[PDB]
Amino acid sequence: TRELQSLAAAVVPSAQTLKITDFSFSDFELSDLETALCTIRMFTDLNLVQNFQMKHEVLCRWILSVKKNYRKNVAYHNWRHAFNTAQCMFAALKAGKIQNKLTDLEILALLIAALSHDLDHRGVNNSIMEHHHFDQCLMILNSPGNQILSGLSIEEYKTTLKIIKQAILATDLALYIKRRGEFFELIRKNQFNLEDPHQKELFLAMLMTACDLSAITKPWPIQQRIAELVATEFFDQGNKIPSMQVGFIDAICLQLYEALTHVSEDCFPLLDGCRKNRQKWQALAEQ
Ligand SMILES: COc1ccc2c3c(c(Cc4ccc(Cl)cc4)[nH]c13)CCNC2=O
Ligand SMILES: [Mg+2]
Ligand SMILES: [Zn+2]
Repeated sequence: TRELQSLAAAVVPSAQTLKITDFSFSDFELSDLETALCTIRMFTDLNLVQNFQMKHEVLCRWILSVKKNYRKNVAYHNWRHAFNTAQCMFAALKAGKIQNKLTDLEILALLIAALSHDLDHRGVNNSIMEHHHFDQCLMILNSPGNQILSGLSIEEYKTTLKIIKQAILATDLALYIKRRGEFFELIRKNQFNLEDPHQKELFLAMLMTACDLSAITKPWPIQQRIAELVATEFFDQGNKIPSMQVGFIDAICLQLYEALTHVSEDCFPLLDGCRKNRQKWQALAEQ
């Protein structure tokens, strides 16, 4: 309540002053309260606040519920990873100019899903998990005081909930590797068409995974610090890394950021940043 009062009172600096439109954004210098402000600006500047009549103290309270239900004790899968996933969704919608290709309910759902998609993760060494993450998400969404979708009609609410759930489930990398063949497939034959409801849902999944993974695209000093959190979580349950990093980039990351660059050439900095990191890791791998 002490934290909610400060949060609700504060003025929310512009998207420019917060730097949330940059693919190279980083959160290391922000306090919990500042990521909260960044989050309101994301909602506000996607015009989700007015278009769905969100009340300020509810949105505020909803963000703090989401943040609280990530575990500070987990070195990487925590609020900051979720906050960063949402910042990249924001950036890809704005700077990557993907906003225009989607509808309001899709965008509302993507942002809620990005922020919620790992709720209550306890660490890799501790599609079962994603169903739990969605469960948390919905629970918080229904808590009185946090109900940021209350201004949506029942039909809007039902559509938005379905997309949210699909988007969070899509962050299972096993689901991503199962489905990306089809996605890459349609891009290489210039058959890709967002107006097909199946390809729309497919793209939304792939965009969720690209945001989820996007620490791998950051500028080298930021990305290397994220890598330390990953190594901490995976090893310490709390020489070999450069080749793992190259193996992960090749097996999981590069094609996705390549495909996404075809759907919108303004997402190229994610591909660019991924590429720079691969070469820098490769260099280290050769000792
Ligand atoms: C900047 O790098 C990374 C940024 C983000 C992620 C990841 C992963 C990896 C692979 C890995 C795992 C353990 C170790 Cl020890 C090394 C390498 N690297 C990542 C999987 C975890 N999901 C991620 O969001
Ligand atoms: Mg996850
Ligand atoms: Zn995640």
